[PDB]
Amino acid sequence: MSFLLPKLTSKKEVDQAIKSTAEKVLVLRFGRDEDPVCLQLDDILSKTSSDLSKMAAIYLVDVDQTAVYTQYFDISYIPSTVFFFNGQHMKVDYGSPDHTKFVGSFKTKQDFIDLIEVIYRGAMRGKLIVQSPIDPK
Repeated sequence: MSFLLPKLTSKKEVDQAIKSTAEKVLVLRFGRDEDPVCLQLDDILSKTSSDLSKMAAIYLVDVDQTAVYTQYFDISYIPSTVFFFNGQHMKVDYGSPDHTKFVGSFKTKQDFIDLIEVIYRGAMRGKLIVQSPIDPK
């Protein structure tokens, strides 16, 4: 049963999601619904959101419609996904120098599910930085 990922449309809405959301990892996908690679990611985000309801809330954000945040996260490539937890911007080690955001899509649906667990636990255990259990794509 497909699920329609919510959408934040303005700076304000994104602020609210960051404050509102609690105890779960806020997943903010900055991109464009139309974009191909974004389409690939959203599918993965769609087919896993349900199974992740317990520890993650996912939203899609248009990079054109919310430039301040796009700028604030220093986003240049799309899709770019940022993770938050109870208001805290979470850092993930993946591999590259930018621990601030995951750039691109995931090889599989399991990757993302895995990454989310690492974040959830690390975050639940009071950490602010965690290591990626996977690889990009």
